[PDB]
Amino acid sequence: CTCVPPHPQTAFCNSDLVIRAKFVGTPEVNQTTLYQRYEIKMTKMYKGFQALGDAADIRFVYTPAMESVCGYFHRSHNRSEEFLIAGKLQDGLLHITTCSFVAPWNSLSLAQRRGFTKTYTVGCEECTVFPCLSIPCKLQSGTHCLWTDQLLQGSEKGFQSRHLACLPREPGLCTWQSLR
Repeated sequence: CTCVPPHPQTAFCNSDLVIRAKFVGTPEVNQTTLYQRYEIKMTKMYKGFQALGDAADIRFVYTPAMESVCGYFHRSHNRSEEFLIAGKLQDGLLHITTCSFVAPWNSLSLAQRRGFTKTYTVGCEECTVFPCLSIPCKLQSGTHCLWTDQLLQGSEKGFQSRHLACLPREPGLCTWQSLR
């Protein structure tokens, strides 16, 4: 697996569904697809809600069964804990990979919780979080925020990842702005 974890805002923008849920059993491997399936109890829906209403089932999430092909392998302290899951719909099922934003709700900063519930949506239209994985890294557009935190050891806990969003500032220009 060589996928690069996305910024929380990109995770939000690219996902079909964003929910909170408990993981409520051990995963079962499907022998035919070699997809692993996890049962969850959903508690809230923050994206997709408008399209599904209160009729929202969502009981299973799917992921490759091998680590080599980017499978999500669940690792929680509290077996009872709620997780933000940001997932894609494929062939009718909700899918995650190891590069999905999946994390204990209680582990998110207040800024990130605001992002997932209110604000990230503001940026999906115009702005893009652009990667900066190695030294010579370039900003190539006014509509881009450069994710320089990607150079840090723990980049998901970086200032940009954890407290900022890439939003319109002026016509044709996006900037990292404080969520709080």
